[PDB]
Order: sequence, then C-alpha cells, then structure tokens
Amino acid sequence: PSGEYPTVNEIPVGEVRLYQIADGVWSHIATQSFDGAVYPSNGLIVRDGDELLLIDTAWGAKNTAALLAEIEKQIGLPVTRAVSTHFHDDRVGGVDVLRAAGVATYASPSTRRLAEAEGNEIPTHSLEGLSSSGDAVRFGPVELFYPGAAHSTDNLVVYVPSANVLYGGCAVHELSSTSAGNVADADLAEWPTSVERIQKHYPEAEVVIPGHGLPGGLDLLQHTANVVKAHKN
Ligand SMILES: CC(=O)O[C@@H](C)c1cccc2c(-c3ccc(CS(N)(=O)=O)c(F)c3)c(C(=O)O)[nH]c12
Ligand SMILES: [Zn+2]
Ligand SMILES: [Zn+2]
Repeated sequence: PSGEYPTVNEIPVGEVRLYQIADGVWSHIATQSFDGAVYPSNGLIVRDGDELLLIDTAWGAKNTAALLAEIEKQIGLPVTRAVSTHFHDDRVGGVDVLRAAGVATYASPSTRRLAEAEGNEIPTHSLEGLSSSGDAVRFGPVELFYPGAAHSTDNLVVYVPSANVLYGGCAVHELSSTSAGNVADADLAEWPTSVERIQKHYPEAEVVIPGHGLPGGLDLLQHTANVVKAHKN
C-alpha cells in the first residue's frame, strides 16, 4: 500500500510487481532463490505505441509467466519484443516462456554466445552494432548502449529518451549497496571506466534504475564506481 518501491522481503518468490517510473515506463520487480539466498531483481517495460517492449526477464520461467500475467492485468497491451541485457539467469531465465507467448527475443551476439556456453536460455535474435564500447543503436522507443565490460563483459544499458530514464542493468548498483553484488563474471578493473562512459553519454538522465534494488538519480553511477573499488579490495 505504501506505493514505495518494493523490496526483497515484500515480494514472495513467484510474484511480480510493476512500478510506474514515468509516462509509458515501468520497472518490473521479482525475487528468486540462488545458492540458498533470496534476491530481488529489476527489469523494464516501455510502451511502444499499442505494444510493449520488455527489457529482461523476471529471473525464471515461473516468474516470467507471472510477469506476463501482471502486465496483462495492469497495462493490458501485448509484449511483442524483449531484449536481454546480459547472459545471466536474471536477464535470460524465462526467455523460453517469452518465446512460447509469441514474444520476439533479442540480445547481442556476445550475450547469446555466453548464454549458450553457460547453459542458460538463449534469445532468438542477434543485436548487431553493439560490439565496441561506446556503441549505441535504436530499438523501438529505447536506445541500447554498450559501455564496456563491467558486471559482465556483455552488459548493455538502456535509455528511454522520451522520459530520460537510464536503465543501467547489473552494471549499476543501488545507493544502499555495500558490495558489488555477484561478481563471478565481472571485470572490476574495467568497470569504473565503463561507468564513466555511461555518465558521459547520458548526462541528462533523471531516473537511474539498477539491475537489483531501488531506482534513484545519477548518483547511482558514481556510487557504483565507488563500491566496485571497495569490493575489489
Ligand atoms: C553469476 C550471476 O550474477 O548470477 C546472477 C543470476 C545472480 C545470482 C545471485 C545474486 C546476484 C546478484 C546480487 C547479489 C547480491 C546483491 C546484494 S543483496 N543485499 O543480497 O541483494 C545484489 F544486489 C545482487 C547479481 C548482480 O550483482 O547483478 N546477480 C546475481
Ligand atoms: Zn548478472
Ligand atoms: Zn544481476
């Protein structure tokens, strides 16, 4: 009831929340168990005329089915395309559910290769034009940007120009974060440089959404660089 952004202990595993970020922009929030602990994660929904563009799954098949049901209840427009912003399960787990619901699924070739090698679900379509740091391409109502290696080598960020919303995905941490999250596939040395590229490219961002946790403003970018430095040590 508070209308505040929902946190890990407020979402049972299997349920999905939506949160209105701006006109035609929502985040989606779900929770999942991994290695015996429970974590929240975010994705994005962007209105695309009378259709919706989805950014990232809800971290699992059941969660992603629940996401589609929540979208139908709260928005009532069809999801026609999805982009996964890197290869981990919190981004691609649920792609098979999307594909069986008629959603066209996309990711960079780097993400597709990494997902395949890991045994994770694989988006159908490859997004070219994103292989060099600083690259950007348009995809419906968003811009996709490859900042360089950070949380993962393939991580993409997403900008919604109509609303100045920057979806950082897992390359960006929330302000309360005290660690750099799951760093198994990260490049802690390159991460600050990749964040600097995001800061330079999107200086008018008004809302910044992390891959996990609460949205805020541009301060999330500098905070992320700071915590990555601290974790590395
Ligand atoms: C290899 C890989 O990453 O697998 C993915 C599916 C994965 C599994 C489990 C946890 C994470 C985290 C993670 C971990 C801790 C925190 C702080 S806390 N207070 O506990 O919530 C957080 F915000 C995010 C992340 C991420 O850093 O993006 N990714 C995760
Ligand atoms: Zn990840
Ligand atoms: Zn993540």
